Amino acid sequence: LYVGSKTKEGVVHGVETVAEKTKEQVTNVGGAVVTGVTAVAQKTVEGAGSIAAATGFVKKDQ
Amino acid sequence: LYVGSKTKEGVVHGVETVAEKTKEQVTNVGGAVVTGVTAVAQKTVEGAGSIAAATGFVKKDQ
Amino acid sequence: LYVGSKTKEGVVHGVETVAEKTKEQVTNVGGAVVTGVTAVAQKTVEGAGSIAAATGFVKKDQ
Repeated sequence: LYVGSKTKEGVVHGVETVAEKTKEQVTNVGGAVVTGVTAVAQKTVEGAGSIAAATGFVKKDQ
Repeated sequence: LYVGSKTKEGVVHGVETVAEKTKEQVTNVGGAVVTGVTAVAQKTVEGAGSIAAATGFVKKDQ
Repeated sequence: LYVGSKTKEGVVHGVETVAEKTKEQVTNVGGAVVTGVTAVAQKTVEGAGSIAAATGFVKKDQ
Protein backbone atom coordinates (compact mmCIF):
# COMPACT_ATOMS: atom_id res chain seq x y z
CA LEU A 1 0.00 0.00 0.00
CA TYR A 2 1.16 3.54 -0.80
CA VAL A 3 0.09 7.17 -1.29
CA GLY A 4 -3.23 5.97 -2.70
CA SER A 5 -5.96 7.33 -0.43
CA LYS A 6 -9.68 6.79 0.22
CA THR A 7 -9.11 3.05 0.77
CA LYS A 8 -12.56 1.60 1.45
CA GLU A 9 -11.37 -1.86 2.67
CA GLY A 10 -14.34 -4.03 3.72
CA VAL A 11 -17.19 -1.96 5.17
CA VAL A 12 -20.80 -2.81 6.00
CA HIS A 13 -22.67 0.48 5.63
CA GLY A 14 -26.24 1.75 5.53
CA VAL A 15 -28.06 -1.27 6.95
CA GLU A 16 -31.65 -0.35 7.80
CA THR A 17 -34.29 -2.81 8.98
CA VAL A 18 -37.93 -2.43 10.02
CA ALA A 19 -39.66 -5.49 11.47
CA GLU A 20 -43.20 -5.96 12.78
CA LYS A 21 -42.76 -9.73 13.16
CA THR A 22 -45.47 -10.31 15.77
CA LYS A 23 -46.61 -13.66 17.17
CA GLU A 24 -43.46 -15.73 16.73
CA GLN A 25 -42.67 -19.16 18.16
CA VAL A 26 -39.22 -20.74 17.74
CA THR A 27 -38.67 -24.30 18.92
CA ASN A 28 -35.96 -26.92 18.41
CA VAL A 29 -33.72 -29.43 20.18
CA GLY A 30 -30.17 -29.30 18.83
CA GLY A 31 -30.48 -27.02 15.82
CA ALA A 32 -29.45 -23.42 15.26
CA VAL A 33 -31.90 -20.59 14.57
CA VAL A 34 -30.68 -17.10 13.64
CA THR A 35 -32.98 -14.08 13.44
CA GLY A 36 -32.27 -10.37 13.08
CA VAL A 37 -29.56 -8.22 11.59
CA THR A 38 -26.05 -9.67 11.39
CA ALA A 39 -22.96 -8.10 9.81
CA VAL A 40 -19.24 -8.84 9.83
CA ALA A 41 -16.26 -6.79 8.67
CA GLN A 42 -13.28 -9.15 8.46
CA LYS A 43 -10.30 -8.22 6.29
CA THR A 44 -7.83 -11.13 6.40
CA VAL A 45 -8.36 -14.69 7.62
CA GLU A 46 -5.62 -17.31 7.33
CA GLY A 47 -5.27 -20.94 8.35
CA ALA A 48 -6.17 -24.37 7.02
CA GLY A 49 -9.67 -25.43 8.01
CA SER A 50 -10.56 -21.94 9.26
CA ILE A 51 -14.22 -20.87 9.42
CA ALA A 52 -15.09 -17.18 9.14
CA ALA A 53 -18.51 -15.54 9.53
CA ALA A 54 -20.61 -18.65 10.11
CA THR A 55 -24.31 -18.16 10.87
CA GLY A 56 -26.83 -20.97 11.15
CA PHE A 57 -23.82 -23.25 11.45
CA VAL A 58 -24.00 -26.97 12.28
CA LYS A 59 -21.18 -29.51 12.69
CA LYS A 60 -21.77 -33.16 13.62
CA ASP A 61 -18.87 -34.90 11.86
CA GLN A 62 -16.16 -37.21 13.23
CA LEU B 1 -1.19 -1.20 -4.59
CA TYR B 2 -0.08 2.35 -5.40
CA VAL B 3 -1.19 5.97 -5.90
CA GLY B 4 -4.50 4.73 -7.30
CA SER B 5 -7.23 6.06 -5.03
CA LYS B 6 -10.95 5.48 -4.36
CA THR B 7 -10.34 1.76 -3.80
CA LYS B 8 -13.77 0.27 -3.10
CA GLU B 9 -12.54 -3.17 -1.87
CA GLY B 10 -15.47 -5.37 -0.81
CA VAL B 11 -18.35 -3.33 0.64
CA VAL B 12 -21.95 -4.21 1.49
CA HIS B 13 -23.85 -0.94 1.11
CA GLY B 14 -27.43 0.28 1.01
CA VAL B 15 -29.21 -2.76 2.46
CA GLU B 16 -32.82 -1.86 3.31
CA THR B 17 -35.42 -4.35 4.51
CA VAL B 18 -39.07 -4.01 5.56
CA ALA B 19 -40.75 -7.08 7.03
CA GLU B 20 -44.29 -7.58 8.35
CA LYS B 21 -43.81 -11.35 8.74
CA THR B 22 -46.50 -11.94 11.36
CA LYS B 23 -47.60 -15.31 12.78
CA GLU B 24 -44.42 -17.34 12.34
CA GLN B 25 -43.59 -20.75 13.78
CA VAL B 26 -40.13 -22.30 13.35
CA THR B 27 -39.53 -25.85 14.55
CA ASN B 28 -36.80 -28.44 14.04
CA VAL B 29 -34.52 -30.92 15.81
CA GLY B 30 -30.98 -30.76 14.45
CA GLY B 31 -31.33 -28.49 11.43
CA ALA B 32 -30.33 -24.88 10.86
CA VAL B 33 -32.82 -22.08 10.16
CA VAL B 34 -31.64 -18.58 9.21
CA THR B 35 -33.98 -15.59 9.01
CA GLY B 36 -33.31 -11.88 8.64
CA VAL B 37 -30.62 -9.70 7.13
CA THR B 38 -27.10 -11.11 6.92
CA ALA B 39 -24.04 -9.51 5.32
CA VAL B 40 -20.30 -10.21 5.34
CA ALA B 41 -17.35 -8.14 4.16
CA GLN B 42 -14.35 -10.46 3.95
CA LYS B 43 -11.39 -9.51 1.77
CA THR B 44 -8.88 -12.38 1.88
CA VAL B 45 -9.37 -15.95 3.12
CA GLU B 46 -6.60 -18.54 2.82
CA GLY B 47 -6.21 -22.16 3.86
CA ALA B 48 -7.07 -25.60 2.55
CA GLY B 49 -10.56 -26.70 3.55
CA SER B 50 -11.48 -23.21 4.79
CA ILE B 51 -15.15 -22.19 4.96
CA ALA B 52 -16.06 -18.51 4.66
CA ALA B 53 -19.51 -16.90 5.06
CA ALA B 54 -21.56 -20.04 5.66
CA THR B 55 -25.27 -19.59 6.43
CA GLY B 56 -27.76 -22.42 6.73
CA PHE B 57 -24.72 -24.66 7.03
CA VAL B 58 -24.85 -28.38 7.87
CA LYS B 59 -22.01 -30.89 8.29
CA LYS B 60 -22.56 -34.54 9.23
CA ASP B 61 -19.64 -36.26 7.47
CA GLN B 62 -16.90 -38.53 8.84
CA LEU C 1 -2.44 -2.01 -9.26
CA TYR C 2 -1.36 1.55 -10.05
CA VAL C 3 -2.51 5.17 -10.48
CA GLY C 4 -5.83 3.92 -11.86
CA SER C 5 -8.54 5.20 -9.54
CA LYS C 6 -12.24 4.59 -8.84
CA THR C 7 -11.60 0.86 -8.33
CA LYS C 8 -15.01 -0.66 -7.61
CA GLU C 9 -13.74 -4.11 -6.44
CA GLY C 10 -16.65 -6.33 -5.37
CA VAL C 11 -19.52 -4.33 -3.86
CA VAL C 12 -23.10 -5.26 -2.98
CA HIS C 13 -25.03 -2.00 -3.30
CA GLY C 14 -28.63 -0.80 -3.34
CA VAL C 15 -30.37 -3.86 -1.91
CA GLU C 16 -33.97 -3.01 -1.01
CA THR C 17 -36.54 -5.53 0.19
CA VAL C 18 -40.17 -5.23 1.29
CA ALA C 19 -41.82 -8.33 2.74
CA GLU C 20 -45.34 -8.88 4.09
CA LYS C 21 -44.82 -12.64 4.44
CA THR C 22 -47.48 -13.29 7.08
CA LYS C 23 -48.54 -16.68 8.47
CA GLU C 24 -45.35 -18.68 7.96
CA GLN C 25 -44.48 -22.10 9.36
CA VAL C 26 -41.02 -23.62 8.87
CA THR C 27 -40.38 -27.18 10.01
CA ASN C 28 -37.63 -29.74 9.44
CA VAL C 29 -35.32 -32.23 11.15
CA GLY C 30 -31.79 -32.03 9.76
CA GLY C 31 -32.19 -29.73 6.77
CA ALA C 32 -31.23 -26.10 6.23
CA VAL C 33 -33.74 -23.31 5.59
CA VAL C 34 -32.60 -19.79 4.68
CA THR C 35 -34.96 -16.81 4.54
CA GLY C 36 -34.33 -13.09 4.20
CA VAL C 37 -31.67 -10.87 2.69
CA THR C 38 -28.14 -12.26 2.42
CA ALA C 39 -25.11 -10.62 0.81
CA VAL C 40 -21.37 -11.29 0.78
CA ALA C 41 -18.45 -9.18 -0.41
CA GLN C 42 -15.43 -11.48 -0.69
CA LYS C 43 -12.50 -10.48 -2.89
CA THR C 44 -9.97 -13.33 -2.84
CA VAL C 45 -10.42 -16.92 -1.64
CA GLU C 46 -7.64 -19.48 -2.00
CA GLY C 47 -7.21 -23.11 -1.01
CA ALA C 48 -8.06 -26.55 -2.36
CA GLY C 49 -11.53 -27.68 -1.33
CA SER C 50 -12.46 -24.22 -0.04
CA ILE C 51 -16.13 -23.22 0.19
CA ALA C 52 -17.08 -19.54 -0.05
CA ALA C 53 -20.53 -17.97 0.41
CA ALA C 54 -22.55 -21.13 0.99
CA THR C 55 -26.25 -20.71 1.81
CA GLY C 56 -28.72 -23.57 2.10
CA PHE C 57 -25.66 -25.79 2.34
CA VAL C 58 -25.76 -29.53 3.13
CA LYS C 59 -22.89 -32.02 3.49
CA LYS C 60 -23.40 -35.68 4.39
CA ASP C 61 -20.49 -37.36 2.58
CA GLN C 62 -17.72 -39.62 3.88
